Amino acid sequence: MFNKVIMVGRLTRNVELKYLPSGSAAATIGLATSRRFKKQDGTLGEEVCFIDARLFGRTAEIANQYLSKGSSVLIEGRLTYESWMDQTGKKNSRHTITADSLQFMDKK
Amino acid sequence: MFNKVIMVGRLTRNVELKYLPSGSAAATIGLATSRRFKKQDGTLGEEVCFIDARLFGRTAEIANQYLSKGSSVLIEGRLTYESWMDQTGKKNSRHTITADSLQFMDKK
Amino acid sequence: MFNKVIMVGRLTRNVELKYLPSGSAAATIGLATSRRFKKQDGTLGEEVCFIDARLFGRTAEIANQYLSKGSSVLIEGRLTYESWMDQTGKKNSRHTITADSLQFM
Amino acid sequence: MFNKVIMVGRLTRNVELKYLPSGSAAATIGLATSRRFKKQDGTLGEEVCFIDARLFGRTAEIANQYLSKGSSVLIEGRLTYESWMDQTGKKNSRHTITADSLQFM
DNA sequence: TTTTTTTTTTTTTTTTTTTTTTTT
DNA sequence: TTTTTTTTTTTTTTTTTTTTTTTT
Repeated sequence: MFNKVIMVGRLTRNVELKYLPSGSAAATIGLATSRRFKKQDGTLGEEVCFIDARLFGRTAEIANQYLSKGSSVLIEGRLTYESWMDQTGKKNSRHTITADSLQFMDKK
Repeated sequence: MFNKVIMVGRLTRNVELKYLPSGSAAATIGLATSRRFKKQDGTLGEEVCFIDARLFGRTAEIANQYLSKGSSVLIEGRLTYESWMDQTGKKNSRHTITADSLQFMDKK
Repeated sequence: MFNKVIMVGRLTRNVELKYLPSGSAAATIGLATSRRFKKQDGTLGEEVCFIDARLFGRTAEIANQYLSKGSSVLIEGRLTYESWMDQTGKKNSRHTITADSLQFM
Repeated sequence: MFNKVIMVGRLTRNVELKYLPSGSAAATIGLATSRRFKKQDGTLGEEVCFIDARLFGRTAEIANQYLSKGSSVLIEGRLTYESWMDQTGKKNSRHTITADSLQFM
């Protein structure tokens, strides 16, 4: 089933690069994407979407090398549903974006 | 900032159509989108993304009239970050998709 | 069948706007969007896709009041295959983008 | 500049595959994707966009082994503007889609 | 297949063409 | 601008064309 996400945002923190026990690079970036919209009066408003994106392999390292907090970037990937047991034994779930590619937007 | 979601999925429940105190129609649908992928062995796996989509106005009613539990549909919209205080006074947040359009996929 | 196009490009000429009998606007814009690829035997390349986009209603109006040659815009829409005949009966064809929306940066 | 195309279409002819000097595959497919619009003065209309897509590497191979005239597929890629000259020097142009990926239903 | 927590302009219709070195 | 909780096939390169009535 087709699952596609395309978002332009800026990092809310520096990218955190790690290696998984397996050897694969992994990274998670925090994105903030804002939208403007007119209120039924004439007021202009804003919604800010905060969301984490998962990176793996070469993509994770590319992100760690070229992006930093505040960086602007276009991310392309899929929507992800994470479901797991925390160390307390409590069921927990999460929605993240698993990114396939990044389009750097810092150069102006 | 560009914020786009395009997902094909099936409803996990019947669409729940309501009117907001303002008069606007609103509806929320539960989607399930599954992905298949090969495991580093040769096993084929699956991830299932469960996610809610918000509909408003004519879109909400269109959904309520033509879609039901198990229905296949293509949704196009944006990623949304919901943040609010529950009736207990506790901070709560959520990621949903706010849908702009629906492409029906039940007719075969 | 799903048909989506999302592209960022600069206008290659000014907006051309007319009005239909119904009264709704209809404009056409010329776009240019480039891609860099330092992928080749050795060095860096550049490809530019030139293409026209059809605009309708209030979108065509917004394009007409705010865009001009050189402007950068993001458009969403679908791919369109246009065909017709010459005054000499020679049938012609063409691909364009029919935009649903516009976002200017 | 961002350049995205996502389209579902049926193949209008069989897959045409060759191999480049490097050894990687390169195929071309003809697509047709239709849109319904019961929007007009009164009744229902239908438009079909015909367009060719360029495939490379293993994607071209998968297209060659599993697709044929009539097959339905979802392709992702970008819009491409191709140009060249006649043997008589007449310069030609063309729009195609260069696919990054393929998904067959 | 992979872990586990606030960044910094608007929203069916007709027509028939030549141009504004950050990774991948 | 808007509420508040498990559905049912694979993943820089060259070439130069005519076809497989669910809403919007």
